[PDB]
Amino acid sequence: RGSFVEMVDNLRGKSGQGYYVEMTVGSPPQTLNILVDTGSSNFAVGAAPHPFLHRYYQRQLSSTYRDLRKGVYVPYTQGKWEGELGTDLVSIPHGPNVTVRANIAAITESDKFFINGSNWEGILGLAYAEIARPDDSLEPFFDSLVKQTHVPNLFSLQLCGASVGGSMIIGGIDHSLYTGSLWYTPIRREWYYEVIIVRVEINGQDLKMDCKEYNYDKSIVDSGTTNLRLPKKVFEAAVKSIKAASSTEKFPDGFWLGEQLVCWQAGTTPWNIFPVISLYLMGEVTNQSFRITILPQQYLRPVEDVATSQDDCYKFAISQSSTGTVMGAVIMEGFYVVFDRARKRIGFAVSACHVHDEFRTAAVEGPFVTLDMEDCGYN
Ligand SMILES: C[C@H]1SC(N)=N[C@](C)(c2cc(NC(=O)c3cnc(OCF)cn3)ccc2F)[C@H]1F
Repeated sequence: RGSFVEMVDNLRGKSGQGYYVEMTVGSPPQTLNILVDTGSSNFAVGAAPHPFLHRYYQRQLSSTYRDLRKGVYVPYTQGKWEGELGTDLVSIPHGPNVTVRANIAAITESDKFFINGSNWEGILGLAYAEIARPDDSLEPFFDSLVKQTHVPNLFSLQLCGASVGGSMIIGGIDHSLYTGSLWYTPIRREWYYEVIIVRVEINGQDLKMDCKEYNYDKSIVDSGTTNLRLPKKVFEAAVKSIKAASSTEKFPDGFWLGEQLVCWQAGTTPWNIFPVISLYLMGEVTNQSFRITILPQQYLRPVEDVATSQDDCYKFAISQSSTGTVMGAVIMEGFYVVFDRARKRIGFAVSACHVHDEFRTAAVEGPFVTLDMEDCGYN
């Protein structure tokens, strides 16, 4: 129940292009690389020869393909996909030894969806039915997986920060992927992986904001987002505090707003000048919280694709949000994250693969006594 050597290192990717798992669709099996995405609920795959695609789902080749005779148009704030809904046989070669009949959205037109130069051709939406397109009757993949097999209602993600990697442990926890203890936060509601942030610290210095701001209008765990995204006010106070803590060196305003990169000579990054960032999360027990702490090496992420610079260039990967807090790859790269769906909870433990230096490490610590944690949730 605690060692899944088969599924260790089943995630690949490129920096800033996300984390993908190999998947097969149809009979005979068609291999596809699929973005692992805890911030959506559709299993959506390229099904037409978009020029950026390495491969695509060819329904005509699958004898087990069934048509639901229903389309879906999915817009985002920037970009879209449109698909045809059907079902087919789906398996995960480096996952559990099973085959599932799952909903597939066959992507027939898209815009700013696929990444030019990326090595994935679809998205595996791991969140719940409530946010599935077009509605909650379109059963997400993981629900079908759990319903149809004896795979436990749990998956865990170790996201390791040009090549990235890690593990998606399907049906369990691999103890070699973390150090110390897992600490669990409740899933507030089963739509996104919603959580409640209870306290925020920059280098141990509390932001002293009304904790309702931290979760305005929600906080989510999202492997499909690069940044730690913060509500506008929280971002402002956080940046003011990060500025103060790092005032040893001055940086342009546009860097903090993600409008410019900032570059240093190779190996000459002042990591120690930048603060740690701590998020206190609601614990399992009344008045009990725990704290997750990330490093500058999580939120100041390298931009390798700069043709106009011979130096080491970085993006400030904490940005403002109007959809609430998004604990993206910036958070998740620090931690082994257990999506304990059976128990409506998310476990955090320090990642065995997280990027750190000789002085500071990412941390998961508790218990702490935090009162009025329920007031932090926005209604
Ligand atoms: C608005 C988005 S947010 C979300 N969770 N999921 C959706 C389906 C979505 C996500 C993405 N992700 C990425 O490209 C990406 C890149 N780098 C990452 O980490 C560092 F490597 C993580 N993810 C691409 C297209 C998408 F459509 C959309 F809903």
